[PDB]
Amino acid sequence: EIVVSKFGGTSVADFDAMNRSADIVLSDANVRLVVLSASAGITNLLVALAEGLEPGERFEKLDAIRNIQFAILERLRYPNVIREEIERLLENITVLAEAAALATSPALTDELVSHGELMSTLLFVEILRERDVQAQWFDVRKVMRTNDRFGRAEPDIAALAELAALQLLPRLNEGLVITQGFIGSENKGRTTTLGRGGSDYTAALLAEALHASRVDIWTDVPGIYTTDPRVVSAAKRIDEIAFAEAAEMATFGAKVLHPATLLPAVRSDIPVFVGSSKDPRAGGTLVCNKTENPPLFRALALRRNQTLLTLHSLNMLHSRGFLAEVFGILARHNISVDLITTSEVSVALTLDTTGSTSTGDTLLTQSLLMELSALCRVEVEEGLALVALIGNDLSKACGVGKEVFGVLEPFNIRMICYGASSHNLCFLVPGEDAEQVVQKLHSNLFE
Amino acid sequence: SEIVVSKFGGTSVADFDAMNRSADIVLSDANVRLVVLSASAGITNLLVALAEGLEPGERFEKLDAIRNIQFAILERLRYPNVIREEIERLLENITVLAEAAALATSPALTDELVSHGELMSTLLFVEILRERDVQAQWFDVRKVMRTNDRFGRAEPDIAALAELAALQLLPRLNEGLVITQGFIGSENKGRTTTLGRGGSDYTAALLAEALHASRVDIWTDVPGIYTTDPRVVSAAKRIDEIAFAEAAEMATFGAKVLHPATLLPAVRSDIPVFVGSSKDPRAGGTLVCNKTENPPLFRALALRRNQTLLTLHSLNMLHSRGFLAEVFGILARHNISVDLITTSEVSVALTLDTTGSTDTLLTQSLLMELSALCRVEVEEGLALVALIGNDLSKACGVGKEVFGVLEPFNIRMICYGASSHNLCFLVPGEDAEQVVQKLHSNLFE
Ligand SMILES: N[C@@H](CCCC[NH3+])C(=O)O
Ligand SMILES: N[C@@H](CCCC[NH3+])C(=O)O
Ligand SMILES: N[C@@H](CC(=O)O)C(=O)O
Repeated sequence: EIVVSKFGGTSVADFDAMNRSADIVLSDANVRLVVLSASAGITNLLVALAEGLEPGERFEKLDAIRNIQFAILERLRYPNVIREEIERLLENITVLAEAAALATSPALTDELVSHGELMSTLLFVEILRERDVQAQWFDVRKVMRTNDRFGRAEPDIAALAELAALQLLPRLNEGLVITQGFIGSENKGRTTTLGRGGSDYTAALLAEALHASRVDIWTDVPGIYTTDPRVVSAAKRIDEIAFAEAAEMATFGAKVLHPATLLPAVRSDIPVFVGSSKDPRAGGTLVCNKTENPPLFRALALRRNQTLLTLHSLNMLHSRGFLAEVFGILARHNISVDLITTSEVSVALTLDTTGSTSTGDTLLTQSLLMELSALCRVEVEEGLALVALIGNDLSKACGVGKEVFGVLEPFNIRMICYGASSHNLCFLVPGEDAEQVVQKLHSNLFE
Repeated sequence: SEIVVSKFGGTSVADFDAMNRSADIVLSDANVRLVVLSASAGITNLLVALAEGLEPGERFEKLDAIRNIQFAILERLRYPNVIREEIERLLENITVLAEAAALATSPALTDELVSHGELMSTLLFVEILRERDVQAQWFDVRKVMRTNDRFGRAEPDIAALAELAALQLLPRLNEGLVITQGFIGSENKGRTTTLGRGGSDYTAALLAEALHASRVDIWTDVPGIYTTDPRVVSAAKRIDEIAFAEAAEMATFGAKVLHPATLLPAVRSDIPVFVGSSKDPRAGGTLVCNKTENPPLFRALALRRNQTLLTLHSLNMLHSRGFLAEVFGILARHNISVDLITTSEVSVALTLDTTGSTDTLLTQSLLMELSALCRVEVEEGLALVALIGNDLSKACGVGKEVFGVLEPFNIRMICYGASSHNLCFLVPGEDAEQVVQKLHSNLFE
């Protein structure tokens, strides 16, 4: 009967926040394992340093990190002892940072970055202790065995499960355990990280390893609703959603956590509750491997202001590699493609704003357009809104009738994507229409 | 401006009888004064084979093959010796270039080699006509088809062509009928060069564009475009005029007929491209025009049966960059052309372009490389059904006027939004016919 709880950077951004999170932990007596990320902001400063910065900039980042740590220390009733550990860690970072300025590598990047999670974990244990709450510190690296793919270490499930039993379970029996997420260690001892989503990933991995009954992921959203309540107030809360559906949930990956991270939990049938740390009472949503009787339609997603790139060229006809090159170009220009539809001599795609760097004002630079125009007539359309129906049995080898199609009859559709998934059916409409479409589509499918 | 250009592909000049049948079509219209020809059927391939460099043994089996085709036509002539030595001469040249190839190869050498195919057929065709007391002269396109040095895919210099055409081609056309080669050209430095697949059709267009031709006739193996495949819905009517933009989006136009890219010079210069059948000129054809009058919401529906649907699933493509870049890379490397593509959040489904690929397209080798980063699922026997038309898409979207059309059917995949002229989807084979027949009935019949 072990529950694992995970908190992201904001939940542990500072003193006040950490208490707030403690409040939530203590709330449930079954949570005995807590996985934390680095205090908000920290990981980024650490990565900036790991790149190697000249002394000046190097310390602006360093001090930044310090300021964050002490803002939490100072509020403790006995900052003395703790301050020591942090001071020690902070100095270590300063040196490694000096090193980075001379020699860099993914491996060194990991050891550096990892300190972020070590500090917050240490501090969080003090906050709880300061509440006459028995809680100990634990180094996940004692259990999180990964390969040496520094930056994106692959967890060794078997090892993890074993080591977890040898060192983690015993401590959990003594009581509450507070540990880091996102980090791990390779066989040869070097520190490693698990890439974006790491902490969420960890909470699942540890959960899988300890046959936990459930895993709570505290985010900035009360869970998923049938639709954006800001659009249709009648929007009801979805209690249980299937993994397969959640993954296809647009506003889930974007506004919530990444589906890949929960895989260890789902594959081991351990419910993942997704709630909001800024409002625990509101309840949340359970992401399960399978749900009792899955509805034909489970929810409508809305992603507004999507840019439609249409690529036209008689030369793609019967040619090999035209797209191989176009997407190559797109990748090189730091862009993630979301939707894609094709005609005989033309292809239209939308930019994935979430997986594309916000470095600038517009994703489509004349640089990219020139590279593209070089092999097709580029036409652009912005202000389109993506509307998506997440559900079940929306597609079958024998096709699907109007049961699934008639739903989109009353609207002017500019693009349709259907067939890829039996859980998703999305299309594009002009922004102006976006809300009426959603409101009407919801009314007849859920209201 | 009453200059009409006519082009005939390899089949139309495959042998003697064929060439005469083509001539019959030429003389059919008194306005055709320029005739663009491909090499006789088979030849171009043997030439390419040779250009690769073959050991003496195989090198001559292809060599001899080429010869046998040329003489099959020579022997049927009344006064053969009037051109026997020219062929003989060209054939010898080929034999040595071929020996050379076996030692040193390059696109450049490959063009000079293959070009001989068109040189021969054109020379023979001219004798067929003269043997008919028909005044017709031979002309080397290369005196006017100026291109860059991109051997294998030379880019025509329109300006140059337009100029040179006036200086050397127009003058000859005035004297009477002119028979010239297609697919080949020459670069500034004099080297022979080719225009890539479709070349002959491409030439017919460029020459037409350069001579302000009133029309261009491309004789193929189909009597033109119909509302649907006649073998599916007999009520299928023949389409007189089709807009280029529409034609390009016709699945079966590119497949059977010819490639849209090739007609570009014609369309951009508003020169109607008549597409008919050489195996039956009576049946009439279709006019591919830049624009037409009262373009219909629906112009026709196409059917491409037995398509293979490849579905790629992987939670890791979500928010990742380059997932597709790699997938398509792999696909290219394995000589596969992707036709249709549709996406969901964590999966992508595409169909293989049977025409631009080529025992089985999906080898365990490719599936291995692909499985490496996603769950591959395969479905074959699907039929592509496409609606070709106009205004099928707009910035503000389209209502049920265009959608209601496919309500009555069980659809397995839909692609819409890329083009305002096309709307296609997939359905299982079994359904294919009924779908087409019913769709046809309420849209055309
Ligand atoms: N974003 C991925 C493709 C995702 C396709 C499915 N929506 C890429 O840029 O390669
Ligand atoms: N056949 C091209 C893409 C064309 C897509 C639209 N018909 C390729 O596989 O690179
Ligand atoms: N801290 C890691 C993992 C996580 O936040 O879940 C990251 O920045 O991606």
